[PDB]
Amino acid sequence: TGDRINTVRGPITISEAGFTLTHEHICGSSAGFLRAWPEFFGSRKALAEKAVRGLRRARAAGVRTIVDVSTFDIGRDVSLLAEVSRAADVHIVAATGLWFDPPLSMRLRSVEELTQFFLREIQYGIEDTGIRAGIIKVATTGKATPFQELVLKAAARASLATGVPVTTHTAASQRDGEQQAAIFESEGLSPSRVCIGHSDDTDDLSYLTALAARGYLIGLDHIPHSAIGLEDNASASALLGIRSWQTRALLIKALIDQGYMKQILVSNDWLFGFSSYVTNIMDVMDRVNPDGMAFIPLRVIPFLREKGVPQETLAGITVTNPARFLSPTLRAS
Amino acid sequence: GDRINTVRGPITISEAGFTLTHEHICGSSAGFLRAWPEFFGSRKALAEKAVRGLRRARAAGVRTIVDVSTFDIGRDVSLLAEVSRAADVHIVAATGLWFDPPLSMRLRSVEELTQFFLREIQYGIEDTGIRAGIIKVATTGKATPFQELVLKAAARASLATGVPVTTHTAASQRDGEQQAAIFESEGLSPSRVCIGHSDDTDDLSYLTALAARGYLIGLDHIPHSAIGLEDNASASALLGIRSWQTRALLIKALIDQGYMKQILVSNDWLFGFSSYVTNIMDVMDRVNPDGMAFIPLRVIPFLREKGVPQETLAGITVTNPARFLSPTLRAS
Ligand SMILES: OCCc1ccccc1
Ligand SMILES: OCCc1ccccc1
Ligand SMILES: OCCc1ccccc1
Ligand code: NA
Ligand code: NA
Repeated sequence: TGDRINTVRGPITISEAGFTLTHEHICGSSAGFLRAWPEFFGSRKALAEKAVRGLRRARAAGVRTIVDVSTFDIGRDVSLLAEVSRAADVHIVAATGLWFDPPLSMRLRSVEELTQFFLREIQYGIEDTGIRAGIIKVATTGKATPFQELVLKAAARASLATGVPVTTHTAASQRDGEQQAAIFESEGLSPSRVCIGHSDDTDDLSYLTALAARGYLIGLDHIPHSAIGLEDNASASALLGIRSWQTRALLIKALIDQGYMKQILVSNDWLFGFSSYVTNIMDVMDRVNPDGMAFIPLRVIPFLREKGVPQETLAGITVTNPARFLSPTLRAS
Repeated sequence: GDRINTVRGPITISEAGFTLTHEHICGSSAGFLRAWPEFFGSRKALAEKAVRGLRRARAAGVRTIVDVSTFDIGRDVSLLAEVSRAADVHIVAATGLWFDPPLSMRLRSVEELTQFFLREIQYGIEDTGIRAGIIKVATTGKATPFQELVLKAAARASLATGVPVTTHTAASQRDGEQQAAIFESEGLSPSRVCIGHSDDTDDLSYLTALAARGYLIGLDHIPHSAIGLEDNASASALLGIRSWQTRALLIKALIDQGYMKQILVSNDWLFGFSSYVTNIMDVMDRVNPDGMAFIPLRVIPFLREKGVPQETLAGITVTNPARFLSPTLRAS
């Protein structure tokens, strides 16, 4: 098990991670977008300042590290991550992998080539910065496309060679997690190296627990996502859902109750800029959840405690689980 | 418009000289080159390859090239500026959107896209101050809803700035007709537009009817041929099975029908190409070792041999590009 986690400011020891949000973003965009059209966000400086305010408030609430799951295709700008991390004094773990908007240069690649690209970002550094990714993000939106199966396979190969974990975006509704697990296992990846994300997007407790029993980490990262009260905004309802934050949060207690407290990872899946959706989605979202990344520690944790979840289980979920997941871990020979 | 914007700054119209109007330093994807430069060996190797090729094209008489790589073709203006300076060849950069826009672009309105194109033309690309001198758009058969928005924004940006629009077409499907209709619906003058990849079709009637309306016809795929590589499906699909002589003859055909002033010729070459199968670059380089120098070293002489006069060849390679590139607003 690795003693250090790579962050945008360099390696940190496992104990330095502390309370960690495992699925967040500084900015949800597209490759090259922030640099070619920063004005879409007011300005690069305005976006950085917003991110610094948010990260400082989240830090005030106890968050010590966030995992920015923005891949190349989410328009991840590591320089921006490094700048905000330093200004707000919050650890930020960067990601490699590919989401669902890969451009042609990526979509035409073989599993072997993609493996090399993920390894480059983890081992040598993203772009020419030397900033090394500490996680691999992948995704499916229903049955995987042929390209998506290749990405999952490359992600598994990169994880097996480096020990860095894999985290995913799923259509929880469709039970994407099972197909994802299938692919990963076909590559020999240990389930403990994988977090099946957006799992609170569904009430299927059956699905969730079956994956947990196999060793997978379950990502309940859309807790504050809700279009309740905005049933009239189609784009918003489509993205956020009509289930309440309490409904989603209750899934955490359910999994704990079923005996899988060690496999749960909680997050907000928040961001400070969002260009890969309708214009104005950021504003809508910020009105929905003004606490932003602080929602987890300020609302969710107290809610669960009020529901009977003990202190130690809450601490285990927010500190222990993320540390074990993030610690680079190679499969035993 | 007395000046054309290049990656090294503005040049007078006369300084453009012999110009290739549809080329690329590298055919890629947004952020690709910076994130995975080893795909091309290294950024340095790519730059060096580009400088060698531009120097050879320059030796053959090329003074300027128009790199029609848009944001989504992975245009890296810093690379363009570096190679332009090292080889001493003017390079005109482009704005616009090709056929691989990411979500952040695909979800935008015509109004939003218009401001993005204007940003690139008027103020500068990224934080470099390098201003685009052309707008590139594309369709591959009937336009998608998004492509119609892109074409409309391109026309709006062209009307406000005077910079021309150039396109990628599925020529055999007559895309230029729909493109022209959309452009015309926005009030853009056909003389501000080049319907590209026109040599991909043998339908002279389609080409002369567009010429007749005032559009520029881009015969920019001259050296593209898979003749001899039938066995290579990817190469075949990309380059076609028509010879370079057959395509070059369309230049003569258009001249013979009276449209010499509406012809733009190029090679549609590149030094790196990641937006297709791996190894396509090597295959292409074997097919056409002359690369960008193909037009001046083989096509011009071929046309001359076929009877095209000196003056017409000079007009097509110098005059036409100058007229097209000179920013021109619609009269009031
Ligand atoms: O507008 C400044 C508000 C702010 C102050 C300090 C840290 C986060 C928020
Ligand atoms: O030892 C049990 C402490 C703990 C509880 C919840 C999740 C991880 C660790
Ligand atoms: O008569 C003008 C000379 C000329 C020839 C071909 C194209 C542009 C100009
Ligand atoms: Na590493
Ligand atoms: Na300009």
